[PDB]
Amino acid sequence: SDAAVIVVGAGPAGMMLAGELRLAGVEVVVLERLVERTGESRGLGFTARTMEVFDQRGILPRFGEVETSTQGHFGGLQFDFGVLEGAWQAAKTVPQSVTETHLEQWATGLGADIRRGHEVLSLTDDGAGVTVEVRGPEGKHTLRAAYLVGCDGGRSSVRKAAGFDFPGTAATMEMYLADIKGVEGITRIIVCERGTPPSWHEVADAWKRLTGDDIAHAEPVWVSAFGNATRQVTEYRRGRVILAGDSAHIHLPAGGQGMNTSIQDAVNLGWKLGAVVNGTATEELLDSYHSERHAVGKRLLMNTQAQGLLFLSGPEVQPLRDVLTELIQYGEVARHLAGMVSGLEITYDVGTGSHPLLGKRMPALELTTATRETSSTELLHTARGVLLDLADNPRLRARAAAWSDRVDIVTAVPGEVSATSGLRDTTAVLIRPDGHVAWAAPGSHHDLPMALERWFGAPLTG
Amino acid sequence: SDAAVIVVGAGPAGMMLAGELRLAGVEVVVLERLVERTGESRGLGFTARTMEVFDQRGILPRFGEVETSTQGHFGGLQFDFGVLEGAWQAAKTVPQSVTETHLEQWATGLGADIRRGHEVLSLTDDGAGVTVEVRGPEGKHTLRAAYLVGCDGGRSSVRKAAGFDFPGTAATMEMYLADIKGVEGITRIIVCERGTPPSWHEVADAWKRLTGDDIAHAEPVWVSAFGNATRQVTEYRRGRVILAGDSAHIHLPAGGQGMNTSIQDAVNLGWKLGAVVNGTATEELLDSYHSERHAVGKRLLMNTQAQGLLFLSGPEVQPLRDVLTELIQYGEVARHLAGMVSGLEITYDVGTGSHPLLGKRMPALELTTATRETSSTELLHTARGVLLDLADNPRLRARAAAWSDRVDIVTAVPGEVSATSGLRDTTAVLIRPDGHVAWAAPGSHHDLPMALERWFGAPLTG
Ligand SMILES: Cc1cc2nc3c(=O)[nH]c(=O)nc-3n(C[C@H](O)[C@H](O)[C@H](O)COP(=O)(O)OP(=O)(O)OC[C@H]3O[C@@H](n4cnc5c(N)ncnc54)[C@H](O)[C@@H]3O)c2cc1C
Ligand SMILES: Cc1cc2nc3c(=O)[nH]c(=O)nc-3n(C[C@H](O)[C@H](O)[C@H](O)COP(=O)(O)OP(=O)(O)OC[C@H]3O[C@@H](n4cnc5c(N)ncnc54)[C@H](O)[C@@H]3O)c2cc1C
Ligand SMILES: [Cl-]
Ligand SMILES: [Cl-]
Ligand SMILES: [Cl-]
Ligand SMILES: [Cl-]
Repeated sequence: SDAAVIVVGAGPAGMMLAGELRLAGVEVVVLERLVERTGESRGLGFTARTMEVFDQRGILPRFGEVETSTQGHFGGLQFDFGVLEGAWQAAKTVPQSVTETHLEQWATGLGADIRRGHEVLSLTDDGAGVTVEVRGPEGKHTLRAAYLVGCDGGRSSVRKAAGFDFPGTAATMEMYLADIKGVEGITRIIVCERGTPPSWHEVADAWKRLTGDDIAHAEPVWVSAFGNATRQVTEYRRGRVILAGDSAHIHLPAGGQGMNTSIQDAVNLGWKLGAVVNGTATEELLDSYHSERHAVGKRLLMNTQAQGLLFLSGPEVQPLRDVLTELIQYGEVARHLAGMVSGLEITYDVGTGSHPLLGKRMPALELTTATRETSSTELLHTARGVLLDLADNPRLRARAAAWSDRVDIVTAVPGEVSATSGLRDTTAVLIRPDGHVAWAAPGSHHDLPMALERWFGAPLTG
Repeated sequence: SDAAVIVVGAGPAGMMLAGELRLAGVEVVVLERLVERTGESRGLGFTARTMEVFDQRGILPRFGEVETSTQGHFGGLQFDFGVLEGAWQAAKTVPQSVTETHLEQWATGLGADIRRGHEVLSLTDDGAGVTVEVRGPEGKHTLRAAYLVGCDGGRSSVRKAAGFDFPGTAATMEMYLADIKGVEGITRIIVCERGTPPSWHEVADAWKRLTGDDIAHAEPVWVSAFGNATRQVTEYRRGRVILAGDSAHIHLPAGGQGMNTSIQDAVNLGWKLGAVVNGTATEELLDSYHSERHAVGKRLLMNTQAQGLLFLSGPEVQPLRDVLTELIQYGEVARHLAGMVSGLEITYDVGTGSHPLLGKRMPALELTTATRETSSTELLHTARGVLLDLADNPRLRARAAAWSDRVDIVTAVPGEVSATSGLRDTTAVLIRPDGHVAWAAPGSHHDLPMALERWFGAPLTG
């Protein structure tokens, strides 16, 4: 009947979060209404940043060999992401349900208590905790935790119940998709017909009219409908209730962004909520999940709507495609768009300074220490802070030592770095558990103890 | 009853063309149905390239002091054109009718025979000439010329009569504009209301609903309606019949492009048609007006429709504005868009080579010769070819001399040039009468006699 945190939903947000919470030592119970995984695999593949956030927790061997691609697009306009370092890491084909499967197995292995066939019906936040009414296999009962995170999808029960505001615009049309056998081991169709208002046969009629080709004879594996409703909560947290994934942001599924943003909500949240449970941090840390991820979510609605207009509008939008195509020929444009599609652009407010990596993801950096060959990616496996002492400076090691219960201080000779990476001439980096750079030397206005304090809390009492 | 060329229309296309034809020594008769200039001034200002094509004919003193601005925009998104060299030359406020007035006076001074209150009713092209039925002050009569150029506006009588194909898309909505006194020497309004189907009072109703402010009490100077019909002729010439201006391309009036493109159609055409009349060139030269200017016209429909979508669509297009705004922060994007709005981007196919100016406009270049201080702009005043011998190379002077009846060969020490201008390390430039670079050394694949031949025709018989 207890846990430190209750997570509602075992989609990719919920499973990632459960795992992250376990890495922070948190007792976590996940509540999922479905008895089994649906096996749909509506999304295909994942972004280079998602691949990186899997990698930094050692999750990748679970997938085996993964096909990658630099061939991306923005609203249908094709171009090469190769122009942006690290964009090569995008997984091309993995179905959503395989990804979910691995994250479930990962999080379960770490000790997450996942209760399937348990539906959350209602909830009460009373300042000291959250209590949920749940229907399980045994019928109605209650559970209680310090915190409750709604990872329960587009039509979130938690969002509805805790009184979150969810402004934005209602659905305007309807698309269709189908898993089908016959003509071209089943191939997918993408049915986006002109002017469909908000049986599988109608899905055929929508294909014969759009392309001229007849397919009313195909075996229907999966058939589904979806909108272009675009909404985001004004608050990611109301007291002891938190949201991550679709529960916080819905949009047209354009340019492969939803699962990726939701998994990455969970990666921002886990370590922060864990610090809070463990008592090493205050709710100030917790607020940075709202500000950081509301900002990201806002950008996701922009991204997907902008692509949707380019994809779904008639020939009237062609002059815009044409202009944008011309712009895409410029390196800076290509990279900007690749930055946005990949998620590699993501930059949190961590204070000012000239260091080009502040607030951005720490890119993969090879490291030789005194006792081992390792990498920044490797050192992130346990979801602790990582301070890289790149120029054998022992003063640095002593300034940070009061946070060494929470931050690994690593002295290493760094590998070769690219001009564009941001790592040239860098003598030190403080990396947050989610991989984001809190501070670097030289070129941070804020000092190292401020950064350590801001993300990890009070120093140890000597 | 005769002339070498008959021009139909004394809008800015017709007046510029008349002038250009006079500079080539051509007997030109302009036929204009209106008795006086309407005085509307629907367009305000003109582009930096228009300013340059006026400048290169010494037309500018007619305007006196002209206010210029680097503050431009693309579909409402404001930014600084200063990033592109020469974009500063955009005239900010001059009304269309002042500009027309000066071009009329300029062309009349050069000997253009302009017949006002003469309307073209019909025409016949019979392989050796064109004959028009015209109603004048004396009633119906006929005129004949070697060529006929329709510069007769959006609803072109010439285009209709000579059987030009005019594909594209019909008008979709309707806007309004008004010259008005009262609140804020009369100020203009811009009325673009949501969902108006294809009296001045309705123009007031369209202002009170759009802004919330009431103005049903204002004195109506000028009041007009216009569409977003977007069409372009597939042929700029059918035999001995030619089109320039709106007669060839109609579009939404977005981002100040129409008059500018039409004046510039006339600048491309005049010298070519003149060479043809004078017998120094063949109809091959004349075809390059079609190819060069159809291409430009096609780009104009793209430009204006793309801006219109950004201007006139609801909030649904805001994510696109936002993305585009972000892109505009990049120099290359800013310049590209400035290139397109200013017209400075315009580049004709003149053959290949590495020289960065091939086919582009020759930028203003100061020149010291043996007998005078001058400029490339100055040398273009008489609409002849100009070959700049920038490194005292007498072999060059002799290779071109067989075209010196048609091409001024000028030996000069060039002034300081910018890195981005395209003139660094350039030893020679062949400039066409419209200001476009046909050939330059080093870095042209084609040789100088080929270029001379292609634009000026047969060499002189020694
Ligand atoms: C056609 C289509 C294509 C897509 N393609 C892509 C793509 O290419 N790339 C991409 O990144 N994203 C894509 N998405 C979005 C993606 O599918 C993600 O699942 C979604 O964006 C985020 O998942 P989530 O974990 O937050 O929520 P969900 O995946 O919706 O999971 C929420 C879970 O909560 C459970 N639940 C709900 N209510 C309760 C309750 N009261 N009690 C207990 N449990 C509950 C549900 O059963 C569900 O399993 C696509 C979506 C669609 C429709
Ligand atoms: C509201 C508005 C704002 C605009 N703003 C701008 C702007 O900011 N910048 C810009 O560059 N452009 C702008 N334009 C376009 C611009 O007004 C130009 O005049 C047009 O783009 C090109 O002019 P033209 O000489 O080809 O034809 P026109 O100006 O239409 O002149 C054609 C002439 O032919 C005459 N004619 C027609 N039929 C016959 C016949 N049978 N016989 C004899 N004569 C005939 C007509 O009387 C007319 O004078 C705007 C247009 C509108 C409506
Ligand atoms: Cl998506
Ligand atoms: Cl090792
Ligand atoms: Cl225009
Ligand atoms: Cl002089």
